[PDB]
Amino acid sequence: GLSDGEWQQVLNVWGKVEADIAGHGQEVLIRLFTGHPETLEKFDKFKHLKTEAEMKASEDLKKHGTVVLTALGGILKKHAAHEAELKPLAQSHATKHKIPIKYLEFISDAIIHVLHSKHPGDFGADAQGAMTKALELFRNDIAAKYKELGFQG
Amino acid sequence: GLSDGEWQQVLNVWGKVEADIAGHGQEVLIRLFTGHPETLEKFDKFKHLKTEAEMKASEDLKKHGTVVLTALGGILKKHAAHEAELKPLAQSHATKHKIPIKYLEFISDAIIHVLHSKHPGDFGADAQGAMTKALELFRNDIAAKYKELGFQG
Ligand code: HEM
Ligand code: HEM
Ligand SMILES: [O]
Ligand SMILES: [O]
Repeated sequence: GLSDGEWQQVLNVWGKVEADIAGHGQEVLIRLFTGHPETLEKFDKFKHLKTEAEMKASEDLKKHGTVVLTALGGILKKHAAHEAELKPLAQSHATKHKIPIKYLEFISDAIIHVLHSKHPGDFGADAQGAMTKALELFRNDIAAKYKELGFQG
Repeated sequence: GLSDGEWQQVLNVWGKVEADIAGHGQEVLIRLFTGHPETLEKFDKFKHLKTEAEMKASEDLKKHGTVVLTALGGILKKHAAHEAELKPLAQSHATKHKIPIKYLEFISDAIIHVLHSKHPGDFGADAQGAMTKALELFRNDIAAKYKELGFQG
Protein backbone atom coordinates (compact mmCIF):
# COMPACT_ATOMS: atom_id res chain seq x y z
CA GLY A 1 0.00 0.00 0.00
CA LEU A 2 0.90 3.74 -0.27
CA SER A 3 1.56 6.23 2.55
CA ASP A 4 -0.26 9.62 2.54
CA GLY A 5 2.95 11.30 1.19
CA GLU A 6 3.16 8.70 -1.62
CA TRP A 7 -0.49 9.39 -2.63
CA GLN A 8 0.24 13.17 -2.67
CA GLN A 9 3.25 12.52 -5.02
CA VAL A 10 0.89 10.55 -7.35
CA LEU A 11 -1.75 13.35 -7.43
CA ASN A 12 0.91 16.13 -7.90
CA VAL A 13 2.38 14.49 -11.01
CA TRP A 14 -1.14 13.72 -12.41
CA GLY A 15 -1.78 17.52 -12.34
CA LYS A 16 1.01 17.89 -14.97
CA VAL A 17 -0.58 15.17 -17.21
CA GLU A 18 -3.92 17.05 -17.33
CA ALA A 19 -2.29 20.24 -18.74
CA ASP A 20 -1.68 18.29 -22.03
CA ILE A 21 -3.67 15.05 -21.68
CA ALA A 22 -3.78 14.53 -25.52
CA GLY A 23 0.04 14.70 -25.98
CA HIS A 24 0.69 12.49 -22.89
CA GLY A 25 -1.85 9.92 -24.17
CA GLN A 26 -0.38 9.80 -27.68
CA GLU A 27 3.22 9.33 -26.36
CA VAL A 28 2.10 6.59 -23.89
CA LEU A 29 0.30 4.58 -26.62
CA ILE A 30 3.16 4.99 -29.15
CA ARG A 31 5.70 3.87 -26.45
CA LEU A 32 3.47 0.87 -25.67
CA PHE A 33 2.87 -0.12 -29.33
CA THR A 34 6.60 0.25 -30.26
CA GLY A 35 7.91 -1.67 -27.18
CA HIS A 36 5.22 -4.45 -27.26
CA PRO A 37 3.83 -4.74 -30.79
CA GLU A 38 1.38 -7.49 -29.72
CA THR A 39 -0.55 -4.70 -27.84
CA LEU A 40 -1.26 -2.85 -31.13
CA GLU A 41 -2.90 -6.10 -32.51
CA LYS A 42 -5.67 -5.68 -29.85
CA PHE A 43 -6.78 -2.39 -31.54
CA ASP A 44 -8.82 -3.35 -34.69
CA LYS A 45 -9.14 0.48 -35.18
CA PHE A 46 -5.32 1.13 -35.33
CA LYS A 47 -3.34 -2.05 -36.17
CA HIS A 48 -2.97 -0.81 -39.86
CA LEU A 49 -0.70 2.09 -38.62
CA LYS A 50 2.92 0.90 -39.30
CA THR A 51 5.19 4.00 -39.02
CA GLU A 52 5.70 6.39 -36.02
CA ALA A 53 4.64 9.14 -38.52
CA GLU A 54 1.28 7.34 -39.25
CA MET A 55 0.73 6.80 -35.46
CA LYS A 56 1.49 10.51 -34.76
CA ALA A 57 -0.81 11.53 -37.69
CA SER A 58 -3.84 9.45 -36.44
CA GLU A 59 -6.66 11.71 -35.02
CA ASP A 60 -8.26 8.62 -33.39
CA LEU A 61 -5.05 7.29 -31.70
CA LYS A 62 -4.58 10.75 -30.09
CA LYS A 63 -8.29 10.88 -28.99
CA HIS A 64 -7.88 7.33 -27.53
CA GLY A 65 -4.79 8.45 -25.56
CA THR A 66 -6.94 11.16 -23.93
CA VAL A 67 -9.72 8.58 -23.16
CA VAL A 68 -7.16 6.28 -21.46
CA LEU A 69 -5.38 8.86 -19.26
CA THR A 70 -8.75 10.53 -18.37
CA ALA A 71 -10.11 7.16 -17.13
CA LEU A 72 -6.87 6.28 -15.28
CA GLY A 73 -6.73 9.77 -13.62
CA GLY A 74 -10.29 9.30 -12.33
CA ILE A 75 -9.47 5.84 -10.89
CA LEU A 76 -6.29 7.06 -9.15
CA LYS A 77 -8.10 10.11 -7.66
CA LYS A 78 -11.05 8.01 -6.41
CA HIS A 79 -8.61 5.41 -5.01
CA ALA A 80 -6.64 8.16 -3.15
CA ALA A 81 -9.90 9.64 -1.82
CA HIS A 82 -11.10 6.23 -0.41
CA GLU A 83 -7.63 5.68 1.12
CA ALA A 84 -7.76 9.15 2.80
CA GLU A 85 -10.88 8.06 4.80
CA LEU A 86 -9.99 4.32 5.32
CA LYS A 87 -6.38 4.79 6.51
CA PRO A 88 -7.01 6.86 9.70
CA LEU A 89 -9.80 4.49 10.82
CA ALA A 90 -7.64 1.37 10.29
CA GLN A 91 -4.74 3.12 12.12
CA SER A 92 -6.73 3.94 15.33
CA HIS A 93 -8.69 0.64 15.39
CA ALA A 94 -5.42 -1.42 14.95
CA THR A 95 -3.01 0.55 17.19
CA LYS A 96 -5.16 2.35 19.86
CA HIS A 97 -8.52 0.51 20.22
CA LYS A 98 -7.23 -2.96 19.01
CA ILE A 99 -10.59 -4.04 17.51
CA PRO A 100 -10.69 -7.63 16.19
CA ILE A 101 -12.20 -8.25 12.72
CA LYS A 102 -14.85 -10.43 14.53
CA TYR A 103 -16.03 -7.29 16.42
CA LEU A 104 -16.28 -5.48 13.04
CA GLU A 105 -18.43 -8.45 11.87
CA PHE A 106 -20.67 -7.96 15.00
CA ILE A 107 -21.21 -4.23 14.31
CA SER A 108 -21.80 -5.00 10.59
CA ASP A 109 -24.55 -7.46 11.63
CA ALA A 110 -25.96 -4.82 14.06
CA ILE A 111 -26.14 -2.27 11.21
CA ILE A 112 -28.05 -4.75 8.95
CA HIS A 113 -30.37 -5.61 11.91
CA VAL A 114 -31.15 -1.92 12.60
CA LEU A 115 -31.72 -1.14 8.87
CA HIS A 116 -34.14 -4.12 8.59
CA SER A 117 -35.89 -2.97 11.84
CA LYS A 118 -36.25 0.73 10.83
CA HIS A 119 -36.93 0.29 7.06
CA PRO A 120 -38.68 -3.11 6.62
CA GLY A 121 -40.75 -1.92 3.60
CA ASP A 122 -37.65 -0.51 1.79
CA PHE A 123 -34.67 -2.64 2.92
CA GLY A 124 -35.68 -5.93 1.25
CA ALA A 125 -33.58 -9.05 0.61
CA ASP A 126 -31.79 -7.46 -2.42
CA ALA A 127 -30.89 -4.22 -0.58
CA GLN A 128 -29.85 -6.30 2.47
CA GLY A 129 -27.62 -8.42 0.17
CA ALA A 130 -26.03 -5.24 -1.23
CA MET A 131 -25.30 -3.81 2.25
CA THR A 132 -23.97 -7.21 3.52
CA LYS A 133 -21.47 -7.36 0.61
CA ALA A 134 -20.40 -3.66 1.01
CA LEU A 135 -19.74 -4.11 4.77
CA GLU A 136 -17.75 -7.31 4.02
CA LEU A 137 -15.59 -5.35 1.48
CA PHE A 138 -15.13 -2.65 4.23
CA ARG A 139 -14.01 -5.28 6.77
CA ASN A 140 -11.63 -6.86 4.20
CA ASP A 141 -10.16 -3.38 3.45
CA ILE A 142 -9.57 -2.80 7.20
CA ALA A 143 -8.08 -6.34 7.57
CA ALA A 144 -5.58 -5.62 4.72
CA LYS A 145 -4.49 -2.36 6.52
CA TYR A 146 -4.31 -4.30 9.87
CA LYS A 147 -1.83 -6.72 8.21
CA GLU A 148 0.34 -3.85 6.84
CA LEU A 149 0.39 -2.26 10.36
CA GLY A 150 1.29 -5.72 11.82
CA PHE A 151 -1.89 -5.94 13.95
CA GLN A 152 -3.47 -9.45 13.96
CA GLY A 153 -7.23 -8.67 13.75
CA GLY B 1 -18.41 -7.72 -5.67
CA LEU B 2 -21.51 -5.43 -5.97
CA SER B 3 -23.39 -4.65 -9.20
CA ASP B 4 -24.16 -1.02 -10.20
CA GLY B 5 -27.72 -1.32 -8.78
CA GLU B 6 -26.39 -2.85 -5.51
CA TRP B 7 -24.00 0.11 -5.01
CA GLN B 8 -26.93 2.51 -5.65
CA GLN B 9 -29.03 0.56 -3.02
CA VAL B 10 -26.17 1.06 -0.47
CA LEU B 11 -26.12 4.85 -1.16
CA ASN B 12 -29.97 5.09 -1.03
CA VAL B 13 -30.23 3.37 2.36
CA TRP B 14 -27.35 5.55 3.73
CA GLY B 15 -29.52 8.61 2.81
CA LYS B 16 -32.22 7.19 5.15
CA VAL B 17 -29.53 6.65 7.87
CA GLU B 18 -28.45 10.32 7.56
CA ALA B 19 -32.06 11.57 7.85
CA ASP B 20 -32.07 10.31 11.52
CA ILE B 21 -28.40 9.59 12.19
CA ALA B 22 -28.81 10.03 16.02
CA GLY B 23 -31.52 7.33 16.23
CA HIS B 24 -29.70 4.96 13.82
CA GLY B 25 -26.37 5.35 15.72
CA GLN B 26 -28.01 4.75 19.13
CA GLU B 27 -29.84 1.61 17.88
CA VAL B 28 -26.69 0.21 16.19
CA LEU B 29 -24.56 0.49 19.34
CA ILE B 30 -27.44 -0.81 21.55
CA ARG B 31 -27.85 -3.84 19.22
CA LEU B 32 -24.05 -4.43 19.31
CA PHE B 33 -23.67 -4.03 23.10
CA THR B 34 -26.78 -6.15 24.01
CA GLY B 35 -26.07 -8.91 21.42
CA HIS B 36 -22.27 -9.03 22.15
CA PRO B 37 -21.65 -7.64 25.65
CA GLU B 38 -17.87 -8.35 25.34
CA THR B 39 -17.74 -5.42 22.83
CA LEU B 40 -18.87 -2.94 25.55
CA GLU B 41 -15.56 -3.76 27.48
CA LYS B 42 -13.60 -1.87 24.71
CA PHE B 43 -15.36 1.43 25.67
CA ASP B 44 -14.01 2.86 29.00
CA LYS B 45 -16.73 5.60 28.77
CA PHE B 46 -19.68 3.14 28.33
CA LYS B 47 -18.78 -0.27 29.86
CA HIS B 48 -20.80 0.48 33.09
CA LEU B 49 -24.02 0.89 30.94
CA LYS B 50 -25.55 -2.64 31.19
CA THR B 51 -29.29 -2.12 30.30
CA GLU B 52 -30.76 -0.86 26.98
CA ALA B 53 -32.40 1.89 29.15
CA GLU B 54 -28.97 3.05 30.58
CA MET B 55 -27.50 2.98 27.02
CA LYS B 56 -30.51 4.93 25.58
CA ALA B 57 -30.10 7.67 28.26
CA SER B 58 -26.33 8.17 27.52
CA GLU B 59 -25.85 11.40 25.46
CA ASP B 60 -22.21 10.28 24.87
CA LEU B 61 -23.17 6.82 23.51
CA LYS B 62 -25.64 8.57 21.10
CA LYS B 63 -22.91 11.04 19.95
CA HIS B 64 -20.48 8.09 19.43
CA GLY B 65 -23.10 6.24 17.31
CA THR B 66 -23.28 9.29 15.00
CA VAL B 67 -19.42 9.41 14.80
CA VAL B 68 -19.39 5.74 13.75
CA LEU B 69 -22.16 5.92 11.10
CA THR B 70 -20.67 9.24 9.75
CA ALA B 71 -17.22 7.59 9.31
CA LEU B 72 -18.70 4.42 7.76
CA GLY B 73 -20.96 6.45 5.40
CA GLY B 74 -17.99 8.45 4.12
CA ILE B 75 -15.97 5.25 3.44
CA LEU B 76 -18.93 3.54 1.65
CA LYS B 77 -19.50 6.64 -0.56
CA LYS B 78 -15.79 6.86 -1.46
CA HIS B 79 -15.73 3.07 -2.15
CA ALA B 80 -18.85 3.36 -4.40
CA ALA B 81 -17.18 6.22 -6.33
CA HIS B 82 -13.97 4.20 -6.98
CA GLU B 83 -16.07 1.14 -7.99
CA ALA B 84 -18.18 3.24 -10.43
CA GLU B 85 -14.97 3.96 -12.44
CA LEU B 86 -13.19 0.58 -11.96
CA LYS B 87 -16.15 -1.70 -12.75
CA PRO B 88 -16.95 -0.49 -16.33
CA LEU B 89 -13.24 -0.60 -17.29
CA ALA B 90 -12.77 -4.17 -15.98
CA GLN B 91 -16.04 -5.18 -17.73
CA SER B 92 -15.04 -3.93 -21.23
CA HIS B 93 -11.37 -5.01 -20.93
CA ALA B 94 -12.37 -8.60 -19.80
CA THR B 95 -15.38 -9.23 -22.06
CA LYS B 96 -14.88 -7.11 -25.25
CA HIS B 97 -11.18 -6.17 -25.61
CA LYS B 98 -9.81 -9.29 -23.71
CA ILE B 99 -6.72 -7.48 -22.33
CA PRO B 100 -4.30 -9.61 -20.30
CA ILE B 101 -3.03 -8.13 -17.00
CA LYS B 102 0.52 -8.29 -18.47
CA TYR B 103 -0.59 -5.76 -21.14
CA LEU B 104 -1.76 -3.44 -18.31
CA GLU B 105 1.75 -3.85 -16.85
CA PHE B 106 3.23 -2.84 -20.25
CA ILE B 107 1.13 0.36 -20.43
CA SER B 108 2.02 1.07 -16.76
CA ASP B 109 5.75 0.93 -17.74
CA ALA B 110 5.05 3.33 -20.67
CA ILE B 111 3.18 5.75 -18.34
CA ILE B 112 6.07 5.82 -15.80
CA HIS B 113 8.63 6.32 -18.64
CA VAL B 114 6.61 9.18 -20.25
CA LEU B 115 6.05 10.92 -16.87
CA HIS B 116 9.80 10.63 -16.04
CA SER B 117 10.74 11.88 -19.58
CA LYS B 118 8.36 14.89 -19.70
CA HIS B 119 8.42 15.91 -15.98
CA PRO B 120 11.79 14.90 -14.44
CA GLY B 121 11.58 17.89 -12.01
CA ASP B 122 8.29 16.48 -10.49
CA PHE B 123 9.05 12.73 -10.89
CA GLY B 124 11.95 11.79 -8.54
CA ALA B 125 12.85 8.26 -7.31
CA ASP B 126 10.26 8.45 -4.46
CA ALA B 127 7.44 9.83 -6.67
CA GLN B 128 8.26 7.18 -9.32
CA GLY B 129 8.12 4.49 -6.55
CA ALA B 130 4.71 5.87 -5.49
CA MET B 131 3.27 5.79 -9.05
CA THR B 132 4.70 2.24 -9.65
CA LYS B 133 2.82 1.00 -6.53
CA ALA B 134 -0.42 2.90 -7.43
CA LEU B 135 -0.49 1.39 -10.93
CA GLU B 136 0.21 -2.11 -9.50
CA LEU B 137 -2.78 -1.63 -7.09
CA PHE B 138 -4.89 -0.56 -10.15
CA ARG B 139 -3.82 -3.75 -12.00
CA ASN B 140 -4.60 -5.90 -8.90
CA ASP B 141 -8.06 -4.27 -8.65
CA ILE B 142 -8.73 -5.07 -12.37
CA ALA B 143 -7.40 -8.67 -11.89
CA ALA B 144 -9.88 -9.15 -8.96
CA LYS B 145 -12.78 -7.99 -11.24
CA TYR B 146 -11.44 -10.26 -14.07
CA LYS B 147 -11.70 -13.23 -11.63
CA GLU B 148 -15.32 -12.29 -10.64
CA LEU B 149 -16.15 -12.22 -14.43
CA GLY B 150 -14.27 -15.58 -14.83
CA PHE B 151 -11.79 -14.05 -17.35
CA GLN B 152 -8.20 -15.33 -16.80
CA GLY B 153 -5.96 -13.27 -19.19
C1 HEM C 1 -4.27 2.31 -17.81
C2 HEM C 1 -4.77 1.34 -18.55
C3 HEM C 1 -5.99 1.42 -19.38
C4 HEM C 1 -7.03 2.30 -19.29
C5 HEM C 1 -7.27 3.30 -18.19
C6 HEM C 1 -7.87 2.03 -20.41
C7 HEM C 1 -9.06 2.73 -20.63
C8 HEM C 1 -9.87 2.56 -21.75
C9 HEM C 1 -11.11 3.23 -21.99
C10 HEM C 1 -11.70 4.28 -21.07
C11 HEM C 1 -11.62 2.75 -23.16
C12 HEM C 1 -12.93 3.18 -23.82
C13 HEM C 1 -14.08 2.60 -23.02
C14 HEM C 1 -14.02 1.10 -22.87
O1 HEM C 1 -14.11 0.35 -23.87
O2 HEM C 1 -13.89 0.56 -21.74
C15 HEM C 1 -10.71 1.80 -23.67
C16 HEM C 1 -10.91 1.09 -24.85
C17 HEM C 1 -10.02 0.10 -25.25
N1 HEM C 1 -8.90 -0.33 -24.63
FE1 HEM C 1 -8.22 0.26 -22.90
N2 HEM C 1 -7.34 1.05 -21.16
C18 HEM C 1 -6.19 0.64 -20.61
C19 HEM C 1 -5.29 -0.33 -21.06
C20 HEM C 1 -5.46 -1.04 -22.26
C21 HEM C 1 -4.50 -1.87 -22.89
C22 HEM C 1 -3.13 -2.17 -22.35
C23 HEM C 1 -5.07 -2.35 -24.07
C24 HEM C 1 -4.49 -3.23 -25.12
C25 HEM C 1 -3.25 -3.68 -25.18
C26 HEM C 1 -6.38 -1.80 -24.16
C27 HEM C 1 -7.23 -2.02 -25.23
C28 HEM C 1 -8.38 -1.28 -25.42
C29 HEM C 1 -9.19 -1.46 -26.65
C30 HEM C 1 -8.94 -2.40 -27.81
C31 HEM C 1 -10.21 -0.59 -26.54
C32 HEM C 1 -11.30 -0.34 -27.57
C33 HEM C 1 -10.76 0.83 -28.40
C34 HEM C 1 -11.63 1.20 -29.59
O3 HEM C 1 -11.86 0.37 -30.48
O4 HEM C 1 -12.07 2.37 -29.68
N3 HEM C 1 -6.59 -1.00 -23.07
N4 HEM C 1 -9.65 1.68 -22.78
C1 HEM D 1 -18.24 0.27 11.22
C2 HEM D 1 -17.34 0.08 12.17
C3 HEM D 1 -16.64 1.16 12.90
C4 HEM D 1 -16.48 2.47 12.59
C5 HEM D 1 -16.84 3.13 11.30
C6 HEM D 1 -15.87 3.09 13.69
C7 HEM D 1 -15.53 4.45 13.71
C8 HEM D 1 -14.96 5.08 14.82
C9 HEM D 1 -14.57 6.44 14.87
C10 HEM D 1 -14.74 7.42 13.74
C11 HEM D 1 -14.01 6.66 16.08
C12 HEM D 1 -13.46 7.99 16.56
C13 HEM D 1 -12.12 8.27 15.85
C14 HEM D 1 -11.11 7.16 15.97
O1 HEM D 1 -10.61 6.91 17.09
O2 HEM D 1 -10.73 6.49 14.98
C15 HEM D 1 -14.06 5.45 16.81
C16 HEM D 1 -13.59 5.29 18.09
C17 HEM D 1 -13.62 4.07 18.75
N1 HEM D 1 -14.05 2.88 18.27
FE1 HEM D 1 -14.75 2.53 16.50
N2 HEM D 1 -15.67 2.17 14.66
C18 HEM D 1 -16.13 1.00 14.28
C19 HEM D 1 -16.17 -0.21 14.96
C20 HEM D 1 -15.74 -0.37 16.25
C21 HEM D 1 -15.97 -1.53 17.04
C22 HEM D 1 -16.69 -2.77 16.57
C23 HEM D 1 -15.41 -1.26 18.29
C24 HEM D 1 -15.38 -2.11 19.51
C25 HEM D 1 -16.05 -3.25 19.67
C26 HEM D 1 -14.83 0.05 18.25
C27 HEM D 1 -14.24 0.67 19.31
C28 HEM D 1 -13.91 2.01 19.29
C29 HEM D 1 -13.36 2.66 20.47
C30 HEM D 1 -13.07 1.99 21.82
C31 HEM D 1 -13.18 3.94 20.15
C32 HEM D 1 -12.67 5.03 21.09
C33 HEM D 1 -13.90 5.57 21.85
C34 HEM D 1 -13.60 6.71 22.80
O3 HEM D 1 -12.91 6.50 23.81
O4 HEM D 1 -14.05 7.85 22.59
N3 HEM D 1 -15.06 0.55 16.99
N4 HEM D 1 -14.62 4.47 16.01
O1 LIG E 1 -7.07 1.52 -24.02
O1 LIG F 1 -16.57 2.79 17.39
